[PDB]
Amino acid sequence: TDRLEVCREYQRGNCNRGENDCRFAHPADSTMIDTNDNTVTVCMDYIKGRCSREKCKYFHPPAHLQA
RNA sequence: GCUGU
RNA sequence: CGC
RNA sequence: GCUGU
Ligand SMILES: [Zn+2]
Ligand SMILES: [Zn+2]
Repeated sequence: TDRLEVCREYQRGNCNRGENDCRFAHPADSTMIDTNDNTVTVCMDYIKGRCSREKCKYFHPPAHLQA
């Protein structure tokens, strides 16, 4: 559960659904995208409510993208 | 740099 | 979010 | 049971 696929329409500035209603990740630009399968690394601490980093390297998925 | 019960 |  | 460019 540590990888999520990025929204292509978000990446080309084009998501009419918006982050809340989109089934794909809308990550921050500082988060590294694996260009081979267009995914981002999920913050596993965040899934458990235990990420306290001021600037985390990984994606914090909204609840609708999880479990 | 986290993922393991 | 062209398979 | 359809929603996705
Ligand atoms: Zn989107
Ligand atoms: Zn985090």
